[PDB]
Amino acid sequence: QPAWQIVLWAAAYTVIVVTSVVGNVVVMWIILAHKRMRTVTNYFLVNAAFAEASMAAFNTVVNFTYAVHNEWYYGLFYCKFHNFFPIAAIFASIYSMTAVAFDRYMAIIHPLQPRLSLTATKVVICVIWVLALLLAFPQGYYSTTETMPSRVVCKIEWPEHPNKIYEKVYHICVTVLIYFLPLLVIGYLYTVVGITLRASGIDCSFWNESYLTGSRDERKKSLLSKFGMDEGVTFMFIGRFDRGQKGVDVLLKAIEILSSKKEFQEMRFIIIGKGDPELEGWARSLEEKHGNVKVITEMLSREFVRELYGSVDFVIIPSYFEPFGLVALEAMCLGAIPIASAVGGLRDIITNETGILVKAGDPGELANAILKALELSRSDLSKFRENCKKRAMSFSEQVSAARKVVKMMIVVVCTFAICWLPFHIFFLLPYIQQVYLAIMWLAMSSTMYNPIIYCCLNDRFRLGFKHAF
Ligand SMILES: COc1ccccc1CN[C@H]1CCCN[C@H]1c1ccccc1
Repeated sequence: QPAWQIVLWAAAYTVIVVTSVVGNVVVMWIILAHKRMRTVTNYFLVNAAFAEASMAAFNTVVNFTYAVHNEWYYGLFYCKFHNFFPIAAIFASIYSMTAVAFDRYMAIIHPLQPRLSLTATKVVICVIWVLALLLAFPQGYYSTTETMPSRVVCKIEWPEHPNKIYEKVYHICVTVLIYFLPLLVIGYLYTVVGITLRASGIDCSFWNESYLTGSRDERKKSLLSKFGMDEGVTFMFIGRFDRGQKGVDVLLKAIEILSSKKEFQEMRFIIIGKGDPELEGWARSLEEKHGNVKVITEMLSREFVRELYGSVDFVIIPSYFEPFGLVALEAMCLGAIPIASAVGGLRDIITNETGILVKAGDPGELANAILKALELSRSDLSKFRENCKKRAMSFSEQVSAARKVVKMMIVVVCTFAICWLPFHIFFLLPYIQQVYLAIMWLAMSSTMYNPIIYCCLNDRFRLGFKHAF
């Protein structure tokens, strides 16, 4: 009632309206007016910016004036729209955000499967609006004006079941539809995406040949000399010794296959890891049987492992199961040429020009690939390693870009959950008007935040905001 409190709240609500409409209109201009930005995700973001700007301009003002002044001035039609639009707007924006999380989950988890096209995005947006308006419809249908003694009032006359069941059913249905369900769906999608991205995911500032000394030839000769071997084509395995997973058993079977051939004299093997005692005794058994095989079961520093990746000719990764194949990125960044099973992330990282791929679990195919690598070592291998280094670096810039965007969207959804929790708890409480003023300001402030999040956490949006201003 104090006029300053009223001027305070008038200034705050006007700040919400101007920041939300300016920022969201700027976002729609940024995505639509610039050709490169017309992606599927950005179309859904335009829908959310359209809904948030619309609800700000058409509802924040009247919610403030009618809340403080306790008098309806805008007629029956706008009483219905005032109680109707905000549900549909929240539905359109939050389910546009669900479309964004779903699109990233598709692009990351099943890249080969087709995402829907731009015009298909427009159809999905129209379906989003249909479901939004039809969910919001019952409330706008039951709003009405009561002309009365001192004032006109805008009230929702829910059907007169004495237990107030129909009203409570509608409110729980809306809250589930536009808060809990979308937050759970988006939470599963971005949790899957975030775990697989963080685990993907190599420190390129460390796994880098620049910290190695000398030519690769000098390093290979010094390394083999330290193991008691003389120069040869050098293969390395590093990983846990186990059965049915990291494939050291397939490599040992392949080593026994090569051991009877004359080409085996020209090969060197360095098997590194710890695990099954039988695989350890088998690898050690191969180590005493052949002078070109060396086994290291003790733990090594990562600086020494980087020394190995930069000295050996090839790294063998015969995994049965390899979700991420980070060891291949470590070898390729250091110029070792991978010979790996076509499983999991290894199939995604390695290409025809950047490694040698084989069927998982087939030792003869692996030995044949090792013989092919020996024949390839005859010719210069520098461009092959260059293609491997370029591939490992470019794959990491990808994963970094995806982690940056997905972190931004997580901030968007988090802002949504924070802004809407007090509101939904307030209206579902019945089943303190200063508290209503605060909760209403916080709930309707969410419309101004998305343009700020895009400007701060996304370089493309930052360039577009500096272009407009
Ligand atoms: C900003 O305003 C809104 C924002 C989101 C949803 C709904 C509204 C308006 N609806 C409120 C207002 C009074 C009538 N019902 C209420 C209600 C409360 C909770 C679920 C569903 C409805």
